[PDB]
Amino acid sequence: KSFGELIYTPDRAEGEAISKAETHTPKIEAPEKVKADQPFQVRVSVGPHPNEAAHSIRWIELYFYEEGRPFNPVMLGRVAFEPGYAEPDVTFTLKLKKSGVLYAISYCNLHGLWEARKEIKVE
Amino acid sequence: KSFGELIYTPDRAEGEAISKAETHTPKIEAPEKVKADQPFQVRVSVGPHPNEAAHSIRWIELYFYEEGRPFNPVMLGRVAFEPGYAEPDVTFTLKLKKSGVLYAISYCNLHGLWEARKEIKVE
Amino acid sequence: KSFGELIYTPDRAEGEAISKAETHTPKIEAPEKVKADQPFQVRVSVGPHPNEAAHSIRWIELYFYEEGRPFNPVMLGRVAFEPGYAEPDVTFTLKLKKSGVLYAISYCNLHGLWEARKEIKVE
Amino acid sequence: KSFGELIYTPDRAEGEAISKAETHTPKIEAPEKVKADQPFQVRVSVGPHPNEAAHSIRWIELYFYEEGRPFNPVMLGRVAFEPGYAEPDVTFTLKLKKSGVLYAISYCNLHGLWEARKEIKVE
Ligand SMILES: [Fe+3]
Ligand SMILES: [Fe+3]
Ligand SMILES: [Fe+3]
Ligand SMILES: [Fe+3]
Repeated sequence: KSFGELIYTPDRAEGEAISKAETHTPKIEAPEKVKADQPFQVRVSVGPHPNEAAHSIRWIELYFYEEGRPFNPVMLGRVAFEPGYAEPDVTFTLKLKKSGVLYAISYCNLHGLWEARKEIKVE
Repeated sequence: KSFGELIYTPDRAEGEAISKAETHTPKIEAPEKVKADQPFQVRVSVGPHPNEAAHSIRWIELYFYEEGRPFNPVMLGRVAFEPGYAEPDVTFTLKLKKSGVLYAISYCNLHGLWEARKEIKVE
Repeated sequence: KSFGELIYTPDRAEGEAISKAETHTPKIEAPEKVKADQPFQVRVSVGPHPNEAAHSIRWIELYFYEEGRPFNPVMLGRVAFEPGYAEPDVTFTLKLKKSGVLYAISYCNLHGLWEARKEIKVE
Repeated sequence: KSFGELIYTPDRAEGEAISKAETHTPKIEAPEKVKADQPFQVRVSVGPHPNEAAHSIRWIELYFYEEGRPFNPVMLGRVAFEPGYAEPDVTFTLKLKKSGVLYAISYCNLHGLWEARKEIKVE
């Protein structure tokens, strides 16, 4: 198996048995359209999910596929959360110059890597 | 010199020459009082400051001194920002059980480590 | 595109034009066979590749697919390197209980995410 | 209290009661003298110390005070370890241009931040 194959895509996440008990797939909130170079908020959150030393969303990575860039993706940010203190809920502020796709990857110490994605238009 | 001594405290930050050109000391926004186990937002931001490959706030660490805990501090979260895409501005969601002090530490690739602190009461 | 698809697999890495100029695919050095619970070294390195503020291997993530684990992978470690000071070369010390596959993912600020993988037998 | 004051210095570490049970102060192995721009290894390790989900050295940060640099320190690298899989033992490869002081900061989820320091001469 390739590393990429191991990641739970949002289409496959829906049919997982664990998903009946808890949610790992990130929710990405962001404007569908933004102006170039103008700051906007992106909120990423995972839940409901346990948040304890033995089981929690340890971190979230935010990436961006920039349309037309010769190589992709760009990592935009990464946030790590202390189990039992910080909820897996973060807001970033970004500025973009070109349209593309935002990817949020969450990591659970028990349940692996889960992906969310969201198109964003820059005009 | 100890490592701790190298960090720019908010009282010393005020008199630094670089501070006339740009701000490194984090701003922490958080309720003065919260209820135990109830989620609340903490916003940490640094600015105005350059945000480019050659010079940016690379990351922010959020720590907590918990009054009465036998050892301190607890790291609550850490966020890294891609230069030129992500602004050094983050919102966390926390739950606390005991009163203490929030510390935000920012890192600039040119200008080092800068500290902000803020008391928080849990009742 | 899924996030997983974006990652440069070691089979695809070979035919990339950029690979004629520089190497992004991690080299993983690790024993083929180890004893359960006994510490061993894993060395991960990327090169030759530029190492400057404007272009460097920013970090490496080490993951493990554990055969028989209900969910995968487990993140084993992550290391970030200061451009121009630290070379993208790290040695970890691990203990494993079960056989599986080590994955090393490198990130270049210009050229994206590149994967290496290596089987490890635990007896 | 300032954030810097909270960090356990190597002189204070010696007299801590917890230090009779386990070691948090990093050991830094590095040449006393190196040539400018020539790669060398720095090994940082913490132990003996528990390594489990509930209690482990979560990460190590490596910093450098560069003599003559207008601001300090520079972060050289940071490594995070999965509890129960990775031992808190890392080797970095560095290149330096100027003399200074290496600082290693370890973090324990129960016992806080502990400092080690080591002079390095560049000739
Ligand atoms: Fe989970
Ligand atoms: Fe600065
Ligand atoms: Fe590259
Ligand atoms: Fe400890």
